[PDB]
Amino acid sequence: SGKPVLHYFNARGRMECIRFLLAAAGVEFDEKFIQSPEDLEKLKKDGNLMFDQVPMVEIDGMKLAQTRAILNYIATKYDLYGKDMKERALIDMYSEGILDLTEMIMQLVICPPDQKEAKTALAKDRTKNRYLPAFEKVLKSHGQDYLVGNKLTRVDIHLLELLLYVEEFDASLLTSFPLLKAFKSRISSLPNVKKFLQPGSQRKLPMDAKQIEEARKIYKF
Amino acid sequence: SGKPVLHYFNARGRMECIRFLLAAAGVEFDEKFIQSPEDLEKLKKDGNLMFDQVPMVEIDGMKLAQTRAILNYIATKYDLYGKDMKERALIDMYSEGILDLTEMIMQLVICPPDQKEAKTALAKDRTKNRYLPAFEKVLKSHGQDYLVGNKLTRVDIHLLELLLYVEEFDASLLTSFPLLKAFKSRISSLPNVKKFLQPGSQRKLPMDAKQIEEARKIYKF
Ligand SMILES: N[C@@H](CCC(=O)N[C@@H](CS(=O)(=O)O)C(=O)NCC(=O)O)C(=O)O
Ligand SMILES: N[C@@H](CCC(=O)N[C@@H](CS(=O)(=O)O)C(=O)NCC(=O)O)C(=O)O
Repeated sequence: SGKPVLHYFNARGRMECIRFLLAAAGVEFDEKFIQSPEDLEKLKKDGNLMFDQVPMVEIDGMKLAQTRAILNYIATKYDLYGKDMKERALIDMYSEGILDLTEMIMQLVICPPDQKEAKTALAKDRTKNRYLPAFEKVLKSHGQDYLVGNKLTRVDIHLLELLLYVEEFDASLLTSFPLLKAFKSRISSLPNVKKFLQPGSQRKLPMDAKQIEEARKIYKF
Repeated sequence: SGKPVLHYFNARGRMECIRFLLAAAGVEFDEKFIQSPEDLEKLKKDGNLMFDQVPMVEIDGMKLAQTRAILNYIATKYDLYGKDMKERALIDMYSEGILDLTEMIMQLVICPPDQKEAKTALAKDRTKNRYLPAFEKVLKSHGQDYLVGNKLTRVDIHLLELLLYVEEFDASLLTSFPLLKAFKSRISSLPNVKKFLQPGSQRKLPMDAKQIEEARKIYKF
């Protein structure tokens, strides 16, 4: 088989979505966590990071970097990418929106303190007035269990991850989205997913004051 | 046939890559430029923007938003997406790097003036020490005319666009990349491309002081 190797920080960051997808597909993976700048420098010095950056995943003889490129490969490989062109268009559109909101939430735990209140307010507004209504719309338009093609695809996993982050952010934001709540529960019950959600998995925890200061300098000046 | 409708600002922004790809595929398109905030508000109020944002392209009965989702659909549809999974992995990896550098360059014409010198310096360093060497590497590894699969794909177009932007930024940065220069000339000579590069096409010009202040407020508060 050959167990994929994921190179990234001991953190969610951009690698988390990939971890989720792989776990969802029931594919066991090995991780090589960069603990120090020296490690990152070693990685780069090894010439396997196309743009001297991570995520980077070794799979099928390739040293694939670029989050989306990685997700994209895994999705097709395990058949979590729908059944055709139009389905993929929807999948892509939904996924991109998910990523955007994700980053938006991340920014919150990074923005210059004196400006937090406002940013939080915007992220919440956007969350409940722009994003959630959209996914709820999709779910409502067809009444089916999956977002696209009435079959499990990567976006279902992507949507789940985001909802979990929204729940950590502020759980009251999800209470006016019944279909999304039901969806969340459904996807969370999928064996592979349930397992990933269980403790002792490679699922990373949210960034903390100590494991945050390091990554700033470690970035590699 | 049905000519695709592209909704965006009378500017490059995120829509430019899509314009390039379509032109490259020889697909004529119609554009609906948002000139004022009222126009943007009308667009949103019309309920055809999934996340109340543009790019948004009407094609094949879909109101497809999200740059990458759009590019992705067009690439597969016109066969500018390679021949398989591994090819697509390379295509994706390369494309993402191209986008990153692109944004980096954009930021330059947006960053708070007092900080420009430094940012410019970083972008130049990255351009010549991280990005160009990478593409030059690819070209060097196989000696072929195209980046991937020895056949025209979306990345070739993507690479061209970026090189043109690099040339506008600082043309001396490309002189130490012979294969890239030869590549640039080659892709620019492709009929559809040559046409797009010719005046009177839908190719947008670089943002200017007047057509920049508007887009800030127009963003839609
Ligand atoms: N577009 C890339 C972005 C990767 C990226 O930004 N990598 C950063 C770290 S992080 O932002 O993801 O945390 C990096 O390795 N930078 C190191 C360097 O530039 O020296 C992707 O999505 O894969
Ligand atoms: N991830 C989206 C980003 C789209 C986006 O940011 N759209 C902005 C304008 S721009 O940044 O591309 O210029 C927008 O329409 N914002 C309007 C609003 O949010 O009200 C994509 O790539 O399609």
